[PDB]
Amino acid sequence: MPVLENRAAQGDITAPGGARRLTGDQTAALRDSLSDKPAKNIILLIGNGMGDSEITAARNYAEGAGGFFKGIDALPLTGQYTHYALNKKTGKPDYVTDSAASATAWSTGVKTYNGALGVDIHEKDHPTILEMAKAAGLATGNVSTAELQDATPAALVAHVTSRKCYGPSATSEKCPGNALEKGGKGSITEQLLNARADVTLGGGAKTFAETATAGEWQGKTLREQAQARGYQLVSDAASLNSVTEANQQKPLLGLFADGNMPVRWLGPKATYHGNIDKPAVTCTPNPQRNDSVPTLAQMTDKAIELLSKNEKGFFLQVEGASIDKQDHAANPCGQIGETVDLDEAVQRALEFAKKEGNTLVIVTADHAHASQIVAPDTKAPGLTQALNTKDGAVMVMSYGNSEEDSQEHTGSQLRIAAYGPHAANVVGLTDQTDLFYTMKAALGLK
Amino acid sequence: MPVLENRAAQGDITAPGGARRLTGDQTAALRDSLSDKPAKNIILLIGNGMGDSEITAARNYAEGAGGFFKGIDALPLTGQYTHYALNKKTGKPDYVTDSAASATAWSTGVKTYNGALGVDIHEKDHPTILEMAKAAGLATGNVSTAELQDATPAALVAHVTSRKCYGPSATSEKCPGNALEKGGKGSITEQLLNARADVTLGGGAKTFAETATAGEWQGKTLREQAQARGYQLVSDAASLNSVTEANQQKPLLGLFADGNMPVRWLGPKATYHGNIDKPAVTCTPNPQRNDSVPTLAQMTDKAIELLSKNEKGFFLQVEGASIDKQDHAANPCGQIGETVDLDEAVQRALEFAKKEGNTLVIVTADHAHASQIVAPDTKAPGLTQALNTKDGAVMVMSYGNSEEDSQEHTGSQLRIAAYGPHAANVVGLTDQTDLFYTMKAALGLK
Ligand SMILES: [Zn+2]
Ligand SMILES: [Zn+2]
Ligand SMILES: [Zn+2]
Ligand SMILES: [Zn+2]
Repeated sequence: MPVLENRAAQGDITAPGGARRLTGDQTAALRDSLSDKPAKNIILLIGNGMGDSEITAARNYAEGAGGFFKGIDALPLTGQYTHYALNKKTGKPDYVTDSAASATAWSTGVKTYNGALGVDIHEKDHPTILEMAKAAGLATGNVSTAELQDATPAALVAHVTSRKCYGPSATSEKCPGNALEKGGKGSITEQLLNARADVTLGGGAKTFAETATAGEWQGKTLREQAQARGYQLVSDAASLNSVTEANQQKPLLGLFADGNMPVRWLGPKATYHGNIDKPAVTCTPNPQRNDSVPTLAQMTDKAIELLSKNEKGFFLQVEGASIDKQDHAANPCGQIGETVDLDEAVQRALEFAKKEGNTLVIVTADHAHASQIVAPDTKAPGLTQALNTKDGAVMVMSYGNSEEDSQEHTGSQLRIAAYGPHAANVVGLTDQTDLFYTMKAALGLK
Repeated sequence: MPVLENRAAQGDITAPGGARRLTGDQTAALRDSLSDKPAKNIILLIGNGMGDSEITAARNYAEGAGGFFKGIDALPLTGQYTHYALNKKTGKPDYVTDSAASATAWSTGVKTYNGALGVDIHEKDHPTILEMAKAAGLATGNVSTAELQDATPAALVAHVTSRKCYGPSATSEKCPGNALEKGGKGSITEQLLNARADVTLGGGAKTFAETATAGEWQGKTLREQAQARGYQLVSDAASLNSVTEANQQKPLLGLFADGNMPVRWLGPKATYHGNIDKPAVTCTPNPQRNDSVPTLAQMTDKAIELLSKNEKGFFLQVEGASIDKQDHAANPCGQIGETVDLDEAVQRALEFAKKEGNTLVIVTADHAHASQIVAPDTKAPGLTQALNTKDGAVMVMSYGNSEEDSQEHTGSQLRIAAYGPHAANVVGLTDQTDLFYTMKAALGLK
């Protein structure tokens, strides 16, 4: 099964045929891309808030308009999928979802209300793909650049009525029914420790400092509980690379930051009339970002290495979280940088998948975001910024769907790409819940 | 080759598996969708400004979130393509294109500057797919709901340095080098009369009232010239349906409106804080619409009928023009209505294509637009409006990328879907120029 080796403009963009991305007929290539054989492994790459606009903006800046993302754009089978949520009261569609509802959708196969994790509109728990993979004996990995308590990684191991219920404190207030001291299954963090994924890497060290209000580990901090339960704790790249094995007997838990991990690129925030009043911006690498802090690609590579030891197979979810966060903050450079960051992780995954031959790789987003690419001379009512691209040309980005604090998500259907066995199930129009069934079927989970 | 019969949510959106659009594995279906055999005909449906957001907004309103457009969403092979233009002076990419540059891209295979029609950045003419089809003996059709002088339909038959050069008057001022009395090929309208497509249907009657400044038909109106050249003039649905044949000896020219044809649905314009201050809107059919005015689907159906008589095959471009125009005017109902209107035309095309077996059908857009679907309680800086959907729920649309007069286009890559021989060439990431080469190859044009 081939990956798109190169879909960059083939020559001089000015001359006829120079902008082409295809060098010949693709029919044969696609035929060789189709297989219904069972998938032994599944790697799901999620670009939080990475809609088509985000991909295009990032490509334009980093690779040029005629450029090509060796990871993100390399997936041969493409399609568009819907991700609408539900109104808790009415049960009718809520056109603009959040991370909680969307993550729950692909991880459980049931739509839900914004803010919910692993539960439906009746607050009934729903088993997640990870829990199912684990039950079947497959290795499991949950990786993200955000706090491990954030919606996307949380949805795989937690079932709470509200995403805000990070640890003991918040749960007692926001999710009384889930609160341990009130007979519930516990907070997101507690349920995370319970679910026991073989590999869990990301940020969110902060919440682990809290103490359990009940249970066998009452009074101890969630960090202590983790150690008492056999988890291997890692806080930096050096130690991460030192891990030789990860399994149910010795699960890996890597906390590389108190909150969200560091952003790759720094840049000023978009401003009112920023494209006409202020100069064009050139993103600059974040000095904070460290050799001590592993990149998403490094975490992804280590995860695959450890998970691949399991002869039965594995399920791994990787998330480029800050694309969304930076989009909210109207920061082009941060947003774009995180997309480039995710691209590297996709490459690592695709490399392994190409060699393995029985791995389904999927790259998609939870929902669309605010950012739009607009004309250089645009006078918009929101936040704008001009950027110096790899093409030596200026690109203007606009965020104009909110006044308020952050920029809002949008309900537009978006790209979903895949490679490997059962990838055909992402072509055409599908729903986010279909992804659950596709992954479940590919893995032969029964 | 199968069309997606039904990709609507299969059941109760509230229950697990109820939101699914798939009922089983799609591998076999896709295999049966792949063919490299020659295409005898090609029908290209263009939704002007119909990016993924536009499709989703229209679906949500008209068919419900879990709905399914029997035309637009029915195409099995999907992908995303780039449509950036070029800066005339530098030759570097211009991330946000207009209709002229984008239409020229798919019709000639060469990138160009915004505003150009059938010419590159050196103002050199390049043969269009229509001209090539005609040269090879194939029947040709150019259909649009806009003025026939508008960029999209014009790009197929005209070569001018500026899209503004509608007729004699504008050309002498804006396109001196193209002006007939100055030795040029003439205005868009004159070149259209020129090009002599077998079938041309749309609006733009107004410009035909002008008089040629030179040539064999000097002093006569372009209307008179058309008649003197053998064109069959039609101004209404009744007369249109009366046409039994259309060919080079008796070409059809249907002018159904002075300017752009009537919009399908009426609704108020979006306003500042429209979603919170004003009530939810329910679109209403335009009384002006007319049994006397043929719909896009009717024009499409008649076109296919006449064009299908040509044993050699045919090329037909159909354009839902007002999607873009209404998007500019920040009018959700007009925009959505035109998307529904286009969907009907796609259904007619797909129906014929399914029966014929050797027809390549492509549905895409020239560029992305401004509209975004946002949360109900959103406080945005631009124009917003709440709409009562088929789901009995509220959807809010936002236009916030411009302050002046019309909302701007956006550079986001967008959906391209196809069905039939050679459709595989639209899957994955491609460029708008690739479409030219795909159509050329499919038709075996040499
Ligand atoms: Zn999100
Ligand atoms: Zn977000
Ligand atoms: Zn356009
Ligand atoms: Zn436009």
